[PDB]
Amino acid sequence: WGYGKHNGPEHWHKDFPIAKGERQSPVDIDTHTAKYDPSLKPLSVSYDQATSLRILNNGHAFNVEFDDSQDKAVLKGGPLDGTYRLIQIHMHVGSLDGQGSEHTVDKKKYAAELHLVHWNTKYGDFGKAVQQPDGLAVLGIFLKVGSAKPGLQKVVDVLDSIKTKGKSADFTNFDPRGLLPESLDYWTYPGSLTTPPLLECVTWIVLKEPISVSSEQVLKFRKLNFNGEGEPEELMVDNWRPAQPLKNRQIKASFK
Ligand SMILES: [Hg+2]
Ligand SMILES: [Zn+2]
Repeated sequence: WGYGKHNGPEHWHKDFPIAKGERQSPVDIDTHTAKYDPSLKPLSVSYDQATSLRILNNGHAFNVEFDDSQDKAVLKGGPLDGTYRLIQIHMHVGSLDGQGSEHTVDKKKYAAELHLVHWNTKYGDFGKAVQQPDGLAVLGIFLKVGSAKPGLQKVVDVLDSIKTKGKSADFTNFDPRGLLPESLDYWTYPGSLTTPPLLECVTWIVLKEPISVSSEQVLKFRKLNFNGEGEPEELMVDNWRPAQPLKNRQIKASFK
């Protein structure tokens, strides 16, 4: 699978029929029909002793991997029951400023969407968690052009190292706290992974406030390649799956 004409989102269902399931992601978040839930506990993001490991271009995105062997960088509270361990961070980006995000707000698309993937500790590990309807919790954060984001610059500075599919680099000492906006107000609903296998295991927590990135950072994030080294260059842009039917799901908001 990929994002091109012959292996993109429209072809996914053939190998992963769950693509046409009852709780696929992303979805459009209609801000008016979203149900404020005053009973949600505040979301707790404890990235305090996160332990980043490596960054890799797997041909679909850059992916910062973390040590999830014990409770280091976790997500709790909010709609979450239990504790969720951060395992990875990757980005969906567009070719133009008005596209790139997977989730949309009242049909509006952002220039990019960062996904911070967490798994439920009551399951043992990531592989086990993805066999559970509540095994993952993914934190989605929109990116809009504005001032440079220091936390993203860390990534920006290593992009040439991992330009093509299969290249990886050491990425220890990266503090994922620098990728978060001031406000933790969010929308939440039960969904899926947005890339094959598209498993329906996730509690999505999409932050209302996007983080800003400079025009220079955005351009650099669009310089990665989908292709492997030595093959014809295919810039890694528009690596996003479109909004999926919401079916009978309800999106809740943590704010009024
Ligand atoms: Hg699942
Ligand atoms: Zn993603």
